[PDB]
Amino acid sequence: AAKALIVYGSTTGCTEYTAETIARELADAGYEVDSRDAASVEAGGLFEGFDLVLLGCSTWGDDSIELQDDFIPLFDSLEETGAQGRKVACFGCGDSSWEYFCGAVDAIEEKLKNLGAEIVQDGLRIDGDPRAARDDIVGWAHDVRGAI
Ligand SMILES: Cc1cc2nc3c(=O)[nH]c(=O)nc-3n(C[C@H](O)[C@H](O)[C@H](O)COP(=O)(O)O)c2cc1C
Repeated sequence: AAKALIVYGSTTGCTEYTAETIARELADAGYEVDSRDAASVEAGGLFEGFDLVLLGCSTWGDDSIELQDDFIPLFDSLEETGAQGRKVACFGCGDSSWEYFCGAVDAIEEKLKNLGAEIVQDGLRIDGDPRAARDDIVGWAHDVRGAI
């Protein structure tokens, strides 16, 4: 009955597997889940019709914090997605060898807050292998549902 959208930007598959794991948790709890690669979406009205939106994005950049490339157009047009009043939470893969660990998650959360979204949980930051972190991912999904 409640509808969740998960949109992920992933280049090596880490954030995509994380998104799949979240989608299964939410669907087992009774949500209808639509999980979309950011490469396939357009920003205008993207969040319309959804009760919960989860945004996943890995972090990149040779010497600066950059978002995963398929997520950049969505971030640049986040003001047109329908985020005002929307229950959101963010997740992403990264590598703690880097100073700005999952820094894309911070950038997306900051812009969502300016846009009036309701961030329902602190962002999930996956370091290294996501299958190794599966219990952390499922637990975070449970906590997001519990904060609605
Ligand atoms: C050039 C480069 C820069 C990166 N910069 C960061 C970074 O600043 N912070 C971070 O947490 N991870 C950084 N990473 C690591 C990745 O985000 C990590 O490999 C991640 O697992 C990719 O997730 P994805 O498969 O979902 O795209 C960097 C990786 C590369 C190759």
